[PDB]
Amino acid sequence: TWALPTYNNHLYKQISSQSGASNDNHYFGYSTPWGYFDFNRFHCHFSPRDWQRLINNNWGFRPKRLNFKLFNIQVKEVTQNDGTTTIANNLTSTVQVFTDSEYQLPYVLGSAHQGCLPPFPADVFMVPQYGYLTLNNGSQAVGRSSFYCLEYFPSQMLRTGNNFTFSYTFEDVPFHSSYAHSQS
Amino acid sequence: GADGVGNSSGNWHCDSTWMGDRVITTSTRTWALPTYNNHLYKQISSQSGASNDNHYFGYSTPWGYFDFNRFHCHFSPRDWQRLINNNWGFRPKRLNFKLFNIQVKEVTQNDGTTTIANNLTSTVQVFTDSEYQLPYVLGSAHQGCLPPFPADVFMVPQYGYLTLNNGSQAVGRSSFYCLEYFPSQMLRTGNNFTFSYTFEDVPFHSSYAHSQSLDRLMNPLIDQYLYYLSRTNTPSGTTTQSRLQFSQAGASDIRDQSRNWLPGPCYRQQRVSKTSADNNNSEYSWTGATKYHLNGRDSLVNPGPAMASHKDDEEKFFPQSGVLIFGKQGSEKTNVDIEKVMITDEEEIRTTNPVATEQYGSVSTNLQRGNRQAATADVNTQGVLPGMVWQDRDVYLQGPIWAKIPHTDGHFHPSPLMGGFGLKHPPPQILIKNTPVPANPSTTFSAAKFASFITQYSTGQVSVEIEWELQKENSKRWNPEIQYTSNYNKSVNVDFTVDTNGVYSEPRPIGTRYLTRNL
Amino acid sequence: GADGVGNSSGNWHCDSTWMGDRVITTSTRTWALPTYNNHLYKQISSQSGASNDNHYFGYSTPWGYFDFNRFHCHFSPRDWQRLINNNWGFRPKRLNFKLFNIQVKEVTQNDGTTTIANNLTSTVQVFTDSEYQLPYVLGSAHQGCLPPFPADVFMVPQYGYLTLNNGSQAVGRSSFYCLEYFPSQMLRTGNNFTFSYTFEDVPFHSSYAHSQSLDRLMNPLIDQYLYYLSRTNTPSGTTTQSRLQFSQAGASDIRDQSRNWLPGPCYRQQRVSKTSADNNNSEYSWTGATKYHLNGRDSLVNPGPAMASHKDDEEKFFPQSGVLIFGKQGSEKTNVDIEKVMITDEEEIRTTNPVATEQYGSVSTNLQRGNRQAATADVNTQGVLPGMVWQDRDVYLQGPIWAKIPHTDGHFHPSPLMGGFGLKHPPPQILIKNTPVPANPSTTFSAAKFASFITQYSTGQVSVEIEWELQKENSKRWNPEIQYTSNYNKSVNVDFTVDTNGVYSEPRPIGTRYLTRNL
Amino acid sequence: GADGVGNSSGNWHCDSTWMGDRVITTSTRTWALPTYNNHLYKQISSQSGASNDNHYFGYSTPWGYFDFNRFHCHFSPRDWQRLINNNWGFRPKRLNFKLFNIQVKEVTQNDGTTTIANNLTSTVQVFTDSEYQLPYVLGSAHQGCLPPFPADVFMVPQYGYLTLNNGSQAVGRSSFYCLEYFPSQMLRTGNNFTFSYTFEDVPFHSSYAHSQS
Repeated sequence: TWALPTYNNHLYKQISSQSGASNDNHYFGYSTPWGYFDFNRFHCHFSPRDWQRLINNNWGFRPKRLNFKLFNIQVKEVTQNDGTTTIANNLTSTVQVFTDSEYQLPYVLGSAHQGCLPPFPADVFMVPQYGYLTLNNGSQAVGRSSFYCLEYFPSQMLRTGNNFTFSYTFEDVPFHSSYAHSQS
Repeated sequence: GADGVGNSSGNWHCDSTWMGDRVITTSTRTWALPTYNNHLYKQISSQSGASNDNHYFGYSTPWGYFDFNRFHCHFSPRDWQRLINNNWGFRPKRLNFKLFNIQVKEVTQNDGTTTIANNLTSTVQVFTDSEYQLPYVLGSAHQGCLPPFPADVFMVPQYGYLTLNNGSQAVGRSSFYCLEYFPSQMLRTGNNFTFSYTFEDVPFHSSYAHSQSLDRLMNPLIDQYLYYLSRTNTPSGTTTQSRLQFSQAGASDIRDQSRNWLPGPCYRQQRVSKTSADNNNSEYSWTGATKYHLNGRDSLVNPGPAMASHKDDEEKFFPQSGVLIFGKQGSEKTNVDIEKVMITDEEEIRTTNPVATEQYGSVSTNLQRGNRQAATADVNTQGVLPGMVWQDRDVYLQGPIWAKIPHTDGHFHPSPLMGGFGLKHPPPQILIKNTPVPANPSTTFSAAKFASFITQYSTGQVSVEIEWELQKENSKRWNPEIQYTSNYNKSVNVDFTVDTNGVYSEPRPIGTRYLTRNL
Repeated sequence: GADGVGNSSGNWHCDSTWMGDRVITTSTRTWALPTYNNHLYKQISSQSGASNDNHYFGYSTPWGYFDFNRFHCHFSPRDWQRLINNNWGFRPKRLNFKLFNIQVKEVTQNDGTTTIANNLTSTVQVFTDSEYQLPYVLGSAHQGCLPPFPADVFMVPQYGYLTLNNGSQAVGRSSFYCLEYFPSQMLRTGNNFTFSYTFEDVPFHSSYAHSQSLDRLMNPLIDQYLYYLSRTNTPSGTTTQSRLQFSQAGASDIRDQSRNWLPGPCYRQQRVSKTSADNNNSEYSWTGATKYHLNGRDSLVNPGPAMASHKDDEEKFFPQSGVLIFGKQGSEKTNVDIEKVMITDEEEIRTTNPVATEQYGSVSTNLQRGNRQAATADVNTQGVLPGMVWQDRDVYLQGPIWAKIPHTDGHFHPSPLMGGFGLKHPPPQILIKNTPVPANPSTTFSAAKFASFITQYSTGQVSVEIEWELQKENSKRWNPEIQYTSNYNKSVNVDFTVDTNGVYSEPRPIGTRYLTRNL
Repeated sequence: GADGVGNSSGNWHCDSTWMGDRVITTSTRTWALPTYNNHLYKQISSQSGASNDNHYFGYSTPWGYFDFNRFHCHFSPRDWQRLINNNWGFRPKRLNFKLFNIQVKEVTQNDGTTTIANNLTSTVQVFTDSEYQLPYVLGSAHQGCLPPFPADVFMVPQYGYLTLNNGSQAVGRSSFYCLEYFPSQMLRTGNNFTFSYTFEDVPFHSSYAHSQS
């Protein structure tokens, strides 16, 4: 179960390294209002016991295909007037989702950031904010540096009572080796 | 489920129909489900210093559960009387379960007022394990039943369990179950839930009482052809000498006759009286109890084995724990007077099961000789022996219908000791919870567990229908039976009825054993 | 059999294959069979003066027999681990048996040298009773198994039996069986023998341990609706008076709650400690034993009924006979120190079976009154009562697989008391002998029994294949299980392996109970 | 196998044939197999004080093994010359293996003389793992090859292996293999053994030298 805030007040911003910094620490890039889902860690998929018919009983494993689904979407509006905050359904509001699948965007996943689906099924988590980096010189951009507007892709707009799905097939990959050697 | 917010997801069904052989009952109640434990699991255990008997370790969950396991849910006081007066036994066959008309409410407690409003898009999720993978709590006779009276509304009780401990500490073998880890079914307003279930074959419960005691099976008119040893010595001159005489047992000898059978087993109880003057002055409650000893701690046997409560013409005495006890209307939890409790009576089983407050019999302790004299001793505990018959404990009106037989390499006569029907695959536990709805997260990203949720609860109607199988009676008894009757004298309040303030109450326990059978 | 002296009658098969549900094992060993008793029967009996308990009467025969009945024959230490870690139970289904590559040798002991040579025309004869007409010796856990390690060679043990006696003398009912009086099959070099067998249906052995103790079955969060008697008296003024109060049992009362079940039966044992300082100084071995008395003589119950060995946090104590005990490598027959033996542990059954060194519980001995005070006594022996559940004893790695149920009018829960599978028609005894070859008779005729035979012995290979049925596990336990692990630290010798001199050894007993189940 | 004590279980084949594109070789040798370690397994390890480089831990077995892995077994000095002079490369494709004419002898060492005689009913058992479940010793260039010269007779070398150690001591992960625990085939006089094998695709060995640096 997830909760998605609005980030950056619905707008893009360029970000970069802060003033004086080591030449190693300079960066240049952008942050976006969009969020993203990350299931890439194992503990999302396997429970501690399910992990044990795997590692004790087997010499290797690999993924094959996966599914993804969203559902039971509901949007809430909030009123902060005075010292109290009232929250109420907005029934006609939308939430829009897409999957690039042509690998046209900078690919952030795989850098081992936070924002995973929790290891324990009863926890609730925010969706992390999306952003990226591009070629720089110091804290300044270079002519080759690229800027991507996520609004510029086809997406799917969802209200309460609309769901989203897609499925995916892993390319052939070698088994991971869960054995240890008995000979040096 | 089906259709809309405005369309209703089910009708109210509460009825009973009597077909002759197989009979059907139905009921519907209204429930309300809170959020428990702020949407999170917690381990619980015994509190600090406690007796070695009282230590425990376990978990409590946000999930609730439904319990229909008591009879009074299913049967009304009158429907209970086309059963117990008219029949020699009954058993369950199959049941249905349904939920419908679900609606979820959110509450705002600001200031001194609390506003409550519909949350139309919120969900409630339900599942039934049915593979018996969870710890099975039902059958321990807890509170939280569907009410006996159809117009009452009840909360759903919270779910939790216990596991192996050492003192207040866990052991490596101890298990932890996350209920989120099962497939369930998420329901909104205008969605309904159903499943159906079939009882495994089980013997009829015996609603008869015996018309013959096991000690008298035989014709008084005719003597036996067997001999028993009657006189051990005879007078010779001034003083007796040893001479063995034998006799055949007649109607004057009925004490001495040969028999093919023996009474059931006993595990003995302490006796107390309802008259306060006969009872000793001291605290013998825990010290004078009958107990069993398992893994270094002691537990009372509260029902214990099935045994008659009292002998003939003593109605004043009952076993210390040996009987079931029900509270009257509005009785409190602790330290309450005898006038508040209702004590059940186990009597009609006098004819087979021995009395709980006395020994099974006497047995010879030594070998006699010329200069030694025969010696015997009382046997206060007897296990089962070949050629031993008995009866089980009565179900009454309100009490356990069934229990789950533990999964083990061996067991003997699984009928459970509170009463009712032992089942290897009983009706599965139904579990229900409110789906958490988070509230207003911060603008910047943070990885932390949410402590803040919308405060909400849900309610709806539940329904249960069970099919029962009946066993009729062919009796050649000439004279009339004993029937369950309401007293016809005038009174301020009618039994099994609301009072002037509208609280339904049950005056007395009602068992199933009236009609008589020959042994 | 088939073919020639030069052709081989069978291949070596030792393997294990794992199919999922059903699983199959195979092994092959090499044996040598001496001639016993100089080709003749002899009666044997107890020797002169002996205790009345030690008298026996019977016969010894020239015949040998094969025993595969121990697990370690069939399963290797690693194959044992795709079983006990991964499964909730297993049982046998069907087996095969084969003999082949038989060769007979004659020996000449003249002077100080012994020459050995083939005798090609000699025979060896084999049969399997399969009608259960002989006394059934197997299942008494004798020596003479197929070795645990496939490269070892073993003798075949001699066959014999016992019969009713009075003292050291026979009784008219005593029976004498001549094994020559059965049809058998005579085999020479290049002849083979086979038969196959099918196990009768038997319950799976339980390789799970329980995650719930029988004393805790229920929800800690919710109170019961039943009442128990809590306080027996109340202070009135300066001194107490008799007043009966009642209570409902909660999580603080867990000692006092009502239950549907009781623990298994016990027959009590004496307790000793592995630390030599705690034990009394005297000889209590035979005097302090638990025994049964049959026909005027006394026998120890060595395994006894199945009961837990110790309570929580006492690992130092074990029942006197109540456990199985295995010797380490090369241990001797008599008067050997504790460091040489391996003592098994029965613990995981704490949750149902009571501890073997303590009483079952307490029971009320008397009727109270005003001037009498309640009295109780310990019950050290309990038979089976209705509503009683328990577990059986574990098989471990090396020990009895099966036993033959005696043929009798009645029996209760036939699972045998050492462990394993009770069978009414177990695998039949295989019997084998060397055919006598006479030597050089006199020229003139004489009627006398031959005292002179060629001295010879035989050898070959035997094979066994059993099919097993497995029961997989569906567990929703979130956290990890307990598994059987070898220690990863460095050591001089690897467990379950040859040493530098080539003697295979087994470090410790290994039971089947690791994976956990809910009660 | 087949037939009798008097019948022979196989002919002597040692030859080489040259077909052009592919080519085929054959050889036959005579062997003798002792009993090793008195029919029993033993663990072996490094001896007392030794350099940290020289420590080892392992096992020795009664079993023997055949090694044809050297070229000179297969090719004669002249057959080696229609290969290296005439060709730019060669690779193996498939092979056969056979045992036959097995006979077992028992010996009596009493006094100062030793008599040797046939034991006709004794067996010898053989297997090929082919699932690669055992430690694979071959390829370490040990002794015990089939001789280069066809008229020589050779013993079969003893089999053994090594496993993880710490110093001269074993580690919990160290493995122990019992060769009795495999299916094998028991052979007497007048029984024979065969199997055939197919090489996976492999590049030709380069027998050329370059004419340009």
